[PDB]
Amino acid sequence: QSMKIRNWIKDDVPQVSEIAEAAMPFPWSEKFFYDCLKSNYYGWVMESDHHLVGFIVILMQEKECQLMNIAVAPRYQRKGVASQLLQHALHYAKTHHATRLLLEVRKSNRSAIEFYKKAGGVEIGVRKNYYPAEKGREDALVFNLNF
Ligand SMILES: CC(C)(COP(=O)(O)OP(=O)(O)OC[C@H]1O[C@@H](n2cnc3c(N)ncnc32)[C@H](O)[C@@H]1OP(=O)(O)O)[C@@H](O)C(=O)NCCC(=O)NCCS
Repeated sequence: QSMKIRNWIKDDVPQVSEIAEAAMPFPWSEKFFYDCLKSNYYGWVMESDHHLVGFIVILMQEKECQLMNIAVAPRYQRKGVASQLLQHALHYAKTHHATRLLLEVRKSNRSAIEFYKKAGGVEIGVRKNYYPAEKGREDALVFNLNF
């Protein structure tokens, strides 16, 4: 019943990448998660049942914030894990003078879309043919969350 939330560290990347492989359509490589270890990128992980079950990564840029990725292992979904991770991330962003969280997500990524909408996210635009798809390209929906 213990649950731990903390900033992520380089040792977390293999499990984070495993969560991505399990949960995210078109998942980031292990090397993509090293890529946002660098400055202005901030991450958190949740530990439940003695292992990592979800992570969230934001980018602080200009005066506002971008949600780069959020994912929860499928066996731990629909229990509030992402909700808690997002709350922790938004507390950090709000303390660092941000008020709007940007998310870009594949049009077909239903779960991330419905999650963000129930957190207060609002669609503000579409980037057509923004992601590579198995054939052709896939639109990105663009959401804003005020906080
Ligand atoms: C989106 C995601 C992180 C949600 O994680 P989670 O821990 O299950 O989310 P929560 O339990 O905190 O969600 C909260 C509310 O979101 C809504 N919702 C969440 N997932 C949903 C889904 N798959 N389908 C429909 N509604 C959903 C629910 O209304 C949920 O509230 P409830 O549990 O009271 O029913 C998870 O589906 C995931 O990892 N998806 C793939 C990740 C991804 O694609 N990342 C890249 C784009 S950011």
